[PDB]
Amino acid sequence: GNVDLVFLFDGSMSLQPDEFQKILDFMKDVMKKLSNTSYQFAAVQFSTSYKTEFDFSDYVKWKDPDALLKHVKHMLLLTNTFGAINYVATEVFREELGARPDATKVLIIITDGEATDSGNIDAAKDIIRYIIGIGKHFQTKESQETLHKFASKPASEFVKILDTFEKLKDLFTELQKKIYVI
Ligand SMILES: CC[C@H](C)C(=O)O[C@H]1C[C@@H](C)C=C2C=C[C@H](C)[C@H](CC[C@@H]3C[C@H](CC(=O)NC)N(Cc4ccc(O)c(OC)c4)C(=O)O3)[C@H]21
Ligand SMILES: [Mg+2]
Repeated sequence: GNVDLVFLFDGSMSLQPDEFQKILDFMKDVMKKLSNTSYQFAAVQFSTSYKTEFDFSDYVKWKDPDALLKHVKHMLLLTNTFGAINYVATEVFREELGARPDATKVLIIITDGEATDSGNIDAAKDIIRYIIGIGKHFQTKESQETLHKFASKPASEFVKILDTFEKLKDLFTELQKKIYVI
């Protein structure tokens, strides 16, 4: 059917400029690959605060991933992931901003650290949640486990741990092998 996908991307101060850019490039690559399909996209940057960089109605109107992410500015603050998930669930998946009432709701969280806030994400229960944890902060098994609370079940399928930012390329390769005409 229809899929309404939101990229929720980390803009924290731990990210070097080239690392932030690789996150952007990954999102653009996925959008370009899936252009003119059944998929619709929205992108939200999160750090201490949250900002919708473009919503579903923007994507439908302009279509161009490069133009849609052209004026993103790296926030450079903390990682309030609990707050960001709640933000998306109540402020982005809304019919007024172009969300389709009959689409499947998907959230892709891209982060390089553990959350600096706390709370619950009960508001996002109906949303399918993928988490991609990248880098040094996720070496220990204990740090990886913290991400499980954000992801859909089972974690083994919805949590992806990449050791370097270069590995987003490999993830994109993997995704492309699962594309089919149905
Ligand atoms: C597909 C492998 C790829 C590496 C991956 O995980 O892609 C994820 C994360 C990230 C890399 C980017 C992505 C971009 C677009 C779609 C939403 C990817 C996930 C696709 C899956 C597809 C899939 C539904 C389906 O098979 N459609 C025909 N589901 C539900 C689901 C999830 C896990 C399952 O084991 C499952 O069993 C049938 C069904 C989903 O929730 O989304 C997503
Ligand atoms: Mg960080």
